[PDB]
Amino acid sequence: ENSKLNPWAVVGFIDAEGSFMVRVRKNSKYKTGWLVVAIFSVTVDKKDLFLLESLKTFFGGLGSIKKSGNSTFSYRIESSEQLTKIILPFFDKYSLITEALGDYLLFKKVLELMGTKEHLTQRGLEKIVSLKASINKGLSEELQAAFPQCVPTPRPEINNKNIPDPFWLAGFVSGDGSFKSILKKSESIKVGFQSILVFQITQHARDVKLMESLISYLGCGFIEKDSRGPWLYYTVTNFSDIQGKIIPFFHQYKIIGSKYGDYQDWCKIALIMQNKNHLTPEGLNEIRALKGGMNKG
DNA sequence: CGTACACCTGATAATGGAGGATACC
DNA sequence: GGTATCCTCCATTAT
DNA sequence: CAGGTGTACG
Ligand SMILES: [Mg+2]
Ligand SMILES: [Mg+2]
Ligand SMILES: [Mg+2]
Repeated sequence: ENSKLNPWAVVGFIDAEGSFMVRVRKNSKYKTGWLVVAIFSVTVDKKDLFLLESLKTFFGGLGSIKKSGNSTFSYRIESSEQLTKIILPFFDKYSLITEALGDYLLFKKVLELMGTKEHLTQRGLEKIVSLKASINKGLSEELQAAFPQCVPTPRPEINNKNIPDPFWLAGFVSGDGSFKSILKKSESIKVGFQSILVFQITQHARDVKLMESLISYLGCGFIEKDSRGPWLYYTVTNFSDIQGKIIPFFHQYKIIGSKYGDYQDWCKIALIMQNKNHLTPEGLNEIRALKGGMNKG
């Protein structure tokens, strides 16, 4: 387990796992008829709770860490004042690079409006609803019916987004990457199974450009599409690239969260493979046991 | 024998919401 | 009253 | 996120 936090790592992690949300709830007690709330949220498996704790401390002890689902916890900041004072200045200096950036810049604009209390104003609210419409899944049915006049504000959409620091990658992969160990059944290998190591990152196709630039950035790998939908894998299967490129990279720029343990086990598997012990029965069982302990606690 | 890119599919916690209660001015 | 935050729970799909 | 397979190639 690893919870040392660096700004760029946090940004990578938030690009992987965070959400910038705007809620506009109907409620007769508010003059406009609507309550406007802005929320910054990161949800993880409960095995990474310690990571949410380091994140809270990273952001000045602000926010709340709460049970989200069956085996997950949420870290959330929902105080307008608090979002403006620390969250915005952080992400203005250390900018997101995925499509999450677009949600961020919209979310930032609603906060600018909330800062001058324009959300408590009919025209202010309409402008916020226009913003909400281009954030995440956009307008609810109830909001669309309540403001059927409103033109979504254009989704900003950046240009060549280029990996800003090695720690960014560290954080990003700590969220949406994986270090895979496979045992493939083989008829040519004496021992009956091929030990294969795979480094992989998964992301929605809308971030194809970023995904493609990982091939230059790391000097290896390739992209594939999931035939079942819009979802891309950056993948390294070449064991020379794993040892010469990926393993050294994440030895310097460290995985955060419980996935650090997994990278460490994956490395041990790579050592057994380096020494060629994976083609003996004992080395194969060593990998099976390292393989089964992985992603646990 | 052994490896590696192209292709395949399962699991489930995230992704991104929601509703009700209460604090605060 | 008006407004701002806390607290608990969830269905579909990006991991 | 994660576990596999088919098969060309040295
Ligand atoms: Mg993600
Ligand atoms: Mg994750
Ligand atoms: Mg998951």
